[PDB]
Amino acid sequence: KTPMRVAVTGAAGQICYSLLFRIANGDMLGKDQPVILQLLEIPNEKAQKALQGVMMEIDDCAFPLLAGMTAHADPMTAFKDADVALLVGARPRGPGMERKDLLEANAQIFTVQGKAIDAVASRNIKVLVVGNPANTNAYIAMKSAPSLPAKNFTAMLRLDHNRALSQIAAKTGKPVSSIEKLFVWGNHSPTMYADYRYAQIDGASVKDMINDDAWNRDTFLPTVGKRGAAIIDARGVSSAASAANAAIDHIHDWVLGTAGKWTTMGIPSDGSYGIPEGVIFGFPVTTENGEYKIVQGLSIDAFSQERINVTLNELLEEQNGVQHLLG
Amino acid sequence: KTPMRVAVTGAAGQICYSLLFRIANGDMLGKDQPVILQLLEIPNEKAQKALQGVMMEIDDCAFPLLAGMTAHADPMTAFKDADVALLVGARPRGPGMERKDLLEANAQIFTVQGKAIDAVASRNIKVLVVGNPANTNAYIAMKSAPSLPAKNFTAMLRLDHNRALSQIAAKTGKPVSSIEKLFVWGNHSPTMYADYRYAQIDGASVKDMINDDAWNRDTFLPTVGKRGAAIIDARGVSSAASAANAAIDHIHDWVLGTAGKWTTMGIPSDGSYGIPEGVIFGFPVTTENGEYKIVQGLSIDAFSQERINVTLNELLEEQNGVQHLLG
Repeated sequence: KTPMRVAVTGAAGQICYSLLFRIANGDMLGKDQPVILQLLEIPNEKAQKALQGVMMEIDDCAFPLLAGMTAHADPMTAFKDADVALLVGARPRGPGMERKDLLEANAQIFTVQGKAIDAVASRNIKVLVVGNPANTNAYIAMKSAPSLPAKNFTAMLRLDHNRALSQIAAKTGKPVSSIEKLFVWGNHSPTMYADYRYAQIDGASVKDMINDDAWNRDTFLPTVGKRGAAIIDARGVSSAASAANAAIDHIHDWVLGTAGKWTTMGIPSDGSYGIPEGVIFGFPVTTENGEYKIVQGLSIDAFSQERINVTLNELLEEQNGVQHLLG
Repeated sequence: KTPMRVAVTGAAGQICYSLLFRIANGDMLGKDQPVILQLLEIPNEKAQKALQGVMMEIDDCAFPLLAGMTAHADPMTAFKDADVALLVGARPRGPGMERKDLLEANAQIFTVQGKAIDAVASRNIKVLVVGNPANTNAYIAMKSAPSLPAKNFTAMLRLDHNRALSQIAAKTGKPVSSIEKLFVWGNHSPTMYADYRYAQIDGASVKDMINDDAWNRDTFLPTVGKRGAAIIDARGVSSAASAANAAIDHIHDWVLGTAGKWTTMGIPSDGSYGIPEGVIFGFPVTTENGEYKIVQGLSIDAFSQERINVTLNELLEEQNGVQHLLG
């Protein structure tokens, strides 16, 4: 079938080094789906040279699905006719930088890329923001592309979801693939709320299987919440490969469908569960025919409401902080 | 079906960081083949801690095929009942080191691992050496495991093969997947000899398509031969992801079969083409039912013989240099 154009930012960086080869291998859109990679990196000579090196390696893998690949230094050319965009590049938190500095630096990046997508990308492009802060960066991009459907701007909560999935499998001693109805609410940050209240393994309640709410509060939540730091502590560097895997999972499920299984996606709120409309938030969803649908009717107990409030508050503080660049 | 135990060395290193996730994803042995990873790193605290971090990331990917995973600091436990072994870890060429120093350091590593495989691995384990010098390291391991079939010790020439494949596709403007009968002779080094004399695209001679022997000699050969250096020059670091891809290709084709297609494998010479028996050398082969078979009857012209002689000479110099550690 006809190749899909996939645009990827921060292409010479770490996450992309684990990401690009798997996309070219057919992991993201299917084994029968040819892809054209439109790679973007900052204009700097060193970065462009490094991108040239990554491209050489991809060619050296002899991937049959790779129908084309081009390098860019301008988002306007990189996003041209793109069917899917993975916004990985972002400004990391450097020395001396306060929260307001990080928010502004990223807002300047995402308003530009959002405008570029609005101008040249496919009219129904699917966008996934991976670069931190993911939810807020996705919101900025979305707000910056008024001619495009807001529902098409998503943020990656799939890494938090997969990490929660692995802690549950470990605790219950059950295969990670047998867990159903687990999902995460909120921000892709330590304030995320992995909700195991509806999760089931072979039809049995996970919550009842564990039968220990203290584990949930003092062990499960904090471990998943601080997992990225644990990896940096052990490896010395960030969790590139698992973040890349989660991005592939996100697009794969969005495009190919979950067949009834629930998953987590950071999406623009339509007001469900009392989340203000427009806020990019992690919600439990099912997907089909390239569209997602929020799972309705879940009960929100006192504990859940307080957790949801904390993560929503963090997202609102971030939004307030970039509002001025969205004039 | 029953899970296969895959042992991998230098597991906290770069090549492995691109390799492990793809093995766990089912890329190497099939999508219906569960795997158990037995990972080895040197005993040092920093290395073992980093290995713990990589393992955390793999868990965080929630791979359904991963039936188990253990970390080791001793080859004797790492190779236990291993069905396949990927010897990635090796001693890199550091400052002050002469060729004899590099050869000895690696010989000390591979005699130990070869003995360990001989003692505890599956009686029919398949071994692939990726760590440099690959051909010689494979030879040392093979010589160190007398109770195991010598034909089961192989070296990775698949990266040189894939790189040659990409240069031909680029030159002819034809899809990399349409090229048949291309292969590489010799050492996994710049003395390798990519042979395009039998290569065909849709039934047409590649050699005749290009119709320029000077390109072959002064452009094709040197480019493929120095490709790794070109990548280091561009990226600042080695070609980890494409080397990992070639390793997967090597095992995948060996185990699942090439269905008549020719590929390159560094194997112990049985004397074919006048290559001394026992020398691990790149030969064109076809594979089926987990076994390889050297393609016979190829013509070796004057140019080919001189190239074969150069690469064979390099391999013999290396062998002479480690012979004393094989007492």
